[PDB]
Amino acid sequence: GFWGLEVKPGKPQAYNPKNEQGKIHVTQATLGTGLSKEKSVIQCSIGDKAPIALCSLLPNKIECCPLNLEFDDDDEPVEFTVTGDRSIHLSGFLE
Amino acid sequence: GFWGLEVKPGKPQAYNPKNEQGKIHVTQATLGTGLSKEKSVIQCSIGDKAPIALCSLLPNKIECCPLNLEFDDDDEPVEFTVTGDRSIHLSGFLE
Amino acid sequence: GFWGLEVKPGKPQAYNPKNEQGKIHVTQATLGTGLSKEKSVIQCSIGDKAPIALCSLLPNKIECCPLNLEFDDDDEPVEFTVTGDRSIHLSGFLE
Amino acid sequence: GFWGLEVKPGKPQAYNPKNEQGKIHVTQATLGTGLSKEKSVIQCSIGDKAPIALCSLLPNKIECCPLNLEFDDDDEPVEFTVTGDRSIHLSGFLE
Amino acid sequence: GFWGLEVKPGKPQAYNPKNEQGKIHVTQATLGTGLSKEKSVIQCSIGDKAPIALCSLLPNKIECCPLNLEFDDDDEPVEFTVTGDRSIHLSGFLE
Repeated sequence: GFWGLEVKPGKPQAYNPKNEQGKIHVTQATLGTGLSKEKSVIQCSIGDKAPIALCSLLPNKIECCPLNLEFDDDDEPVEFTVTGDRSIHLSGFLE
Repeated sequence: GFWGLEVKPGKPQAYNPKNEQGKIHVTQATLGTGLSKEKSVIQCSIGDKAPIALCSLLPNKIECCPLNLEFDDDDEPVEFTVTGDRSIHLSGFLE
Repeated sequence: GFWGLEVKPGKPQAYNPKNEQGKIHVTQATLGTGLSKEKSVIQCSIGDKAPIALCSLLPNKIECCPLNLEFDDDDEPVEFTVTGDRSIHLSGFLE
Repeated sequence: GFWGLEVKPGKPQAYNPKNEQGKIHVTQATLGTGLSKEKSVIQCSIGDKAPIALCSLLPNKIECCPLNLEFDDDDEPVEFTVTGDRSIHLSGFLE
Repeated sequence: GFWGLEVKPGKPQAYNPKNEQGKIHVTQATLGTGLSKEKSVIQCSIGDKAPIALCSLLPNKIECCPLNLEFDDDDEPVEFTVTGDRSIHLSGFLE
């Protein structure tokens, strides 16, 4: 089952893994539409832990990058932060 | 079993996962023949949900990119949209 | 068990998956030795179907690229076509 | 379950796999914030063995790279060394 | 269990998979330290078969590349050849 999520830039965006039925496999991060040349980073913060940079995407150089991440119900607060002004599309599959 | 699909640009193209016997693993997106330098994106729309950018391919820079996507019979309407004028070949395997 | 195959350019080259004992996992395509700068593409044609571009390799920029392809005995005619004049080494493992 | 670790540069940093409940899958190395252009390498030393370079990251060119590494309780001393002055965020999942 | 091997350049280097307890997963090839700009290739020769190029690494452009290779006890003679003067670190995990 295909899975997708657009994580908007600016204000950091929360995400709830329990919304989906099964485990989320984040296998790709794709840069959204935009005009800024600045490097874009998506950071994942679990609970009160410090954010961990999932990947770095370079506009016009590397606009997509493979990922291998698994999100389940165990980490109750999942909070995605995106640097820059371009959205980052996370794609993958369920279970 | 090898699987392949050429998703044409321009008018967005529907796809029916039930045509194949088993689950489709989309493990690669390869840029088709063409002369345009513009960045090419393939977007996947499931049902009425907003399209999610699967990957971004740069002509003459990144003409192929690994993917890890699984398509099955559960998502009845699967609709592939390709930006640009170059076709995008999706390759992988069944089951 | 390691698996490898050099697919020569020019005249398109047939391949028989039944030669090996188990399923072939094509996990990498590496550009062979050569002097041409042109982009090299390996296309896979199964039966009478149209060729599907497996990957695109750029000399001096991207001379290798990860793949995730599975070839078994079910597809009787497997026919590899390579664009350019550089051979493409397919590497992986069996079963 | 998401896993993350920031490996600081400079003095080499020890890591204890037994802290986590399950096996650690290091599936990505992402360059941390910084201004240096020099290439950054994270080296893994197990026991008394010589360090093995896990990956090389180029600032402003390749700031993230996929990995497939599994760390468990069997290797008691695990010692991460990072070259350069930029931290390297290791991300993945447990078990 | 982490696995690592430094394959030296120059004279081609033999390797014995039976030294390790379990199957070797070669999931990454990282360029070693060096000053040469020439492209570096690691070739795998099994038995009397012709060498198959595992991957091609470009200094200062692509110093690491993901791999998916499995080496076991079945291929008795495994012989790694590295082009160039830079060593290539193979990293992965056992079993």
